[PDB]
Amino acid sequence: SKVSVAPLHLESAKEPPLNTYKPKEPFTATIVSVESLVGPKAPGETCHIVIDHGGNVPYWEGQSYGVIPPGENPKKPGAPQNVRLYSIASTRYGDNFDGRTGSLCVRRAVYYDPETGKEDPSKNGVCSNFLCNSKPGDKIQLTGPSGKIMLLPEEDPNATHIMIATGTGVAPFRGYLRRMFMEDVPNYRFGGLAWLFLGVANSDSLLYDEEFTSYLKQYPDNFRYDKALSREQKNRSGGKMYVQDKIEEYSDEIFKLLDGGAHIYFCGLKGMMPGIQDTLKKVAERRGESWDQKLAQLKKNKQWHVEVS
Ligand SMILES: Cc1cc2nc3c(=O)[nH]c(=O)nc-3n(C[C@H](O)[C@H](O)[C@H](O)COP(=O)(O)OP(=O)(O)OC[C@H]3O[C@@H](n4cnc5c(N)ncnc54)[C@H](O)[C@@H]3O)c2cc1C
Ligand SMILES: NC(=O)c1ccc[n+]([C@@H]2O[C@H](COP(=O)([O-])OP(=O)(O)OC[C@H]3O[C@@H](n4cnc5c(N)ncnc54)[C@H](OP(=O)(O)O)[C@@H]3O)[C@@H](O)[C@H]2O)c1
Ligand SMILES: [Mg+2]
Repeated sequence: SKVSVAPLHLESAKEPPLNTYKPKEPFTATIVSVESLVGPKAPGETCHIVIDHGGNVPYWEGQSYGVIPPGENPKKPGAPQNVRLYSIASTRYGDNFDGRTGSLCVRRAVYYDPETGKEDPSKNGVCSNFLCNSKPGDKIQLTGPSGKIMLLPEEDPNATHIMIATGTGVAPFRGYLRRMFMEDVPNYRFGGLAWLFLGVANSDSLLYDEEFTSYLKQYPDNFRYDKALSREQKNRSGGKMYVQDKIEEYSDEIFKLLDGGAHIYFCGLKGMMPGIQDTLKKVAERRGESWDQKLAQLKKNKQWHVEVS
């Protein structure tokens, strides 16, 4: 059954925490663990980082933490590095169910020369590699939390939530789904439909697949899960199979859910949104509907939630 979480007072706040810690005085958190989430055929390493904030930096699902990697800002000598934001991949209780830790899902940004394929570590992403190189006991300068776009609307505990993720964009949805299905949260008993669409390069690049597959077996009437493996599958037009192609496979069901009030969420690569828009426009046209008018209504009704970068 559902996992006991503590402390219940994390349910008491009526507003999300925002900017509890600021860049000039970050919170010095401590790494609990770092593990790779991916197999040897993944095009790069994505890691899961558990950070002990001690209950000092609580957050709500869908928010981000800022991380200030060590060193000086290259474009401002004597200045600290700029904050990098990471969508929190844990619930407010965290992976130890105690309100003391939060987790990040971090893709290492690695530079390869486009001609020779030669790596150049000096051009690798600073914060992503800092995080995935971290070890238990290391310190992390945390800021935030921040963000409200991806807060989970809980007013209707039987709402429908359609979650579209590419890569580490799955992060907020891991938190949503743990709150919906895994944790014993007495004041939020989810009885709606949660539908996760996840796009990753191949099977080895799947993130948290065992957890999501477990929800299919535990909550078959409340959870659906579809994957787009871009380098393992092709769409009906011959392109790499992307999440928008999976959305198209369920176009009638998704449109009906949207018409019925479903929330739809997009997180991950900003480049997926033009493709999604094109697909939804095409679906709508085949149904004799205007996607522009439908999207305008979804936005007006606060059903449309996008955080991509
Ligand atoms: C709200 C929000 C949430 C986010 N959530 C997540 C998340 O959950 N997980 C996640 O992985 N990311 C997420 N990101 C992205 C994250 O904030 C960082 O931008 C990302 O990790 C890269 O930061 P970095 O410090 O590693 O790279 P940076 O050091 O900022 O470098 C940026 C890029 O430039 C490249 N680069 C550097 N120097 C050169 C050069 N000379 N020539 C060519 N290229 C170069 C690097 O390889 C890298 O790809 C999020 C972003 C936002 C805005
Ligand atoms: N809140 C936020 O804003 C937030 C949170 C988390 C992550 N992010 C961002 O989300 C991105 C996740 O990237 P990642 O490195 O984890 O993923 P990735 O491996 O680069 O891509 C994930 C999947 O998306 C596919 N993809 C590429 N272009 C696409 C398109 N135009 N439409 C649909 N799918 C497409 C990729 O396929 P191919 O590579 O095979 O084309 C891959 O299968 C990062 O840029 C990260 O910074 C943002
Ligand atoms: Mg795997």
